[PDB]
Amino acid sequence: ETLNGGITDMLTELANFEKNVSQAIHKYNAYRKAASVIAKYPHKIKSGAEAKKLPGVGTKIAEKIDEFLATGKLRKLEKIRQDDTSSSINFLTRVSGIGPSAARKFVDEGIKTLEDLRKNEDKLNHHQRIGLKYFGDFEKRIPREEMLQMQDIVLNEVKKVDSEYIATVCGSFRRGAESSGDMDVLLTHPSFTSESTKLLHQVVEQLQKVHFITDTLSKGETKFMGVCQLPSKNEYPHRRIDIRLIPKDQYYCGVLYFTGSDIFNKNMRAHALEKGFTINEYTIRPLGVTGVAGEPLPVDSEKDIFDYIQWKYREPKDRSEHHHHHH
DNA sequence: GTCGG
DNA sequence: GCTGATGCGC
DNA sequence: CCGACGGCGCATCAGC
Ligand SMILES: Nc1nc(=O)n([C@@H]2CS[C@H](COP(=O)(O)OP(=O)(O)OP(=O)(O)O)O2)cc1F
Ligand SMILES: [Mn+2]
Ligand SMILES: [Mn+2]
Ligand SMILES: [Mn+2]
Ligand SMILES: [Mn+2]
Ligand SMILES: [Mn+2]
Ligand SMILES: [Mn+2]
Ligand code: NA
Ligand code: NA
Ligand code: NA
Ligand code: NA
Repeated sequence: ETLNGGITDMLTELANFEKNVSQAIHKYNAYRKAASVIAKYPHKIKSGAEAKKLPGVGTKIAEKIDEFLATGKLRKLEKIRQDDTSSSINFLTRVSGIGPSAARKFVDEGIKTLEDLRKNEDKLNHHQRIGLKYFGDFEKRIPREEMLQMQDIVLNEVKKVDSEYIATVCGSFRRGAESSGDMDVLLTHPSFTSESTKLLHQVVEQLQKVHFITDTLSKGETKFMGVCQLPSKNEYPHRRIDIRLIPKDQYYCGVLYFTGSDIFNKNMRAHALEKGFTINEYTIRPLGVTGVAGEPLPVDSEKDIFDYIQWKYREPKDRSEHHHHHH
């Protein structure tokens, strides 16, 4: 199935360990980068040397690849898997609301299992209460077929609140994925621009009023994080939904951001820094001589952003990650 | 952990 | 109130 | 203790 899959899984496992157990956020990103680059490499890897040529594979990862190529495993990962404290910390971070820091506190207080975690609800904040409540459903992927029915509801209900709203389903759906992990809804309204001043609320209560949104993780004036569910013919899993209100006049920088992937975005924002610019979901600005962002540059399309940084435009579908296959 | 300066 | 970290997530 | 690594919304606490 997956060309070099053994290696990329290995590197993914290490990344997760550095993040969740070591709290080494930059080592985590080194391994992710490594995993991404190898996955998109179109040849089989014969050695750590070969791999090392790829940007973001260095000495220590080559070594590991050698070890893995030679033995079909990695001793560093055997020791880690066996370490039950590492394994429970890792596990707890898969609940939404719990990161490396809380997962560690919980495990050092004898909370190690799903069963233990439910026993100690009173220890959890609201966000964690809800991620635990839907832990199972949130592990499932969303078929594009079901994404369409959700778009239909979201779009219809936005129009019914105020037809001047425009709602756009971004994330992995806009990239054409046949399944998505969540639903990312990007929202504009002409009253909200970068120079103006309860636009997101209305939409959320409307979506709750017709019982599509079922819970709330967090909510502010511009970003809503919650749970949703299709009505049953006769039940559908609950699902994560992200609703983002961005300023009407910065739609392109915002839709670029909200389309992802995550890895595409940090690579893009990294390539810009070396060219001399800084990008966020609102603007692309030139970095001053002192690394200080200057005034925003004009953007009339997604391609204008790529253009400023001397990148070839890439349609949404080519902003996903890929892997390659062996026979 | 990698890169680069 | 304000600012500024830290934790968490996308 | 070579240093930067993407960038920021929401929740919370700390120090003023
Ligand atoms: N680290 C991240 N940086 C980003 O810019 N993003 C952006 C913000 S919103 C857009 C989509 O994020 P999601 O986490 O919903 O990821 P996705 O839709 O690509 O993937 P999925 O199908 O939701 O698993 O990507 C996400 C990150 F995780
Ligand atoms: Mn495949
Ligand atoms: Mn294989
Ligand atoms: Mn490739
Ligand atoms: Mn205890
Ligand atoms: Mn998504
Ligand atoms: Mn999302
Ligand atoms: Na390299
Ligand atoms: Na988590
Ligand atoms: Na308790
Ligand atoms: Na459920």
